[PDB]
Amino acid sequence: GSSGSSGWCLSVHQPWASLLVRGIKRVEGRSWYTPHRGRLWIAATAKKPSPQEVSELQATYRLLRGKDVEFPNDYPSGCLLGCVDLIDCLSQKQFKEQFPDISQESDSPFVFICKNPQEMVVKFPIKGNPKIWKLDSKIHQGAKKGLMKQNKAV
Repeated sequence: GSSGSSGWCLSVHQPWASLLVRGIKRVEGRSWYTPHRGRLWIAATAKKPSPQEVSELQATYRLLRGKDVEFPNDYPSGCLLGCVDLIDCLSQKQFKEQFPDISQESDSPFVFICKNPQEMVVKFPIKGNPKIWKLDSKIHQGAKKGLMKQNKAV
């Protein structure tokens, strides 16, 4: 019937986190389901991406989307990167069923399909969480502003 059209933010574990707002990860892995459909800000958790996951994922995705993929210069932590439009959230079953091309991209039971990945120009000192949490009134705006400019790639 109705839902809070507020700017929510879902933290992610790098590098994936960045890969999302970058345009490589069009899906999110979570052990829970979120009927939230619309805009969802992606933030990089406090965890740091290992040199094994980045190097591996870099080559892994390169063959999943194309060696001509993109990749960030670094991977920050505890800051808002960008945002992704959550189209739908399928499960290990539906996800692959409909999106069998990215059935491996995620392992979680409930995959959150996102699109229009954009990385904000300015990051804010925020804390991530394994679940969905309403952004800070002050952050909401700033985040909407950081979308004034993008990298040279896009």
